[PDB]
Amino acid sequence: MLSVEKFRVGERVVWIGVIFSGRVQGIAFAFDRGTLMKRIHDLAEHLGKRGVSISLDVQPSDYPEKVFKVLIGELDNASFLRELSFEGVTPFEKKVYEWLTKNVKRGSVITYGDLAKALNTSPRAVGGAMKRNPYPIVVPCHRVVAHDGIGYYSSGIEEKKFLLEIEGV
Repeated sequence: MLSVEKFRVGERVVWIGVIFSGRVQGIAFAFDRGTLMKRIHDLAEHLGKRGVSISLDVQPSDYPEKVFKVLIGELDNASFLRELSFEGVTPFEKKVYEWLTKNVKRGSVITYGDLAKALNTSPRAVGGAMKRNPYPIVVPCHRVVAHDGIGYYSSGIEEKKFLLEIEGV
């Protein structure tokens, strides 16, 4: 199932889409509904290639609002972990996502290199996992930056900057 909702943050508008079936399967966000739908489709295609069964029929749910509460800091990232299904996520990816969520706090950042060192892995493996994160916002991959710049983000540089700004970075 899919739930889509628009939220206002001052003069900006943020659209949040949540794919779910029992527990959360995927999350996407954007500043306009058309972009949101393209990201939802890209995410469904990726999860479907990993064997996850997805239905995009639109249904009401409180998931979008819960995700918005994490975004604005009303709910901490780690408290949302129990809502995630981890369907289509490899054991390695899950390990990275959980460490990041429990240890990289709101208001702070970490470089790809430092995250890799903390998990005994390579910066390229961590980069691959961040690109594939099906749970943006809640699994805070926007807090992972380059040592000399903002770094990449699968959902847009402006989106990454917006999230960092909101968190006080």
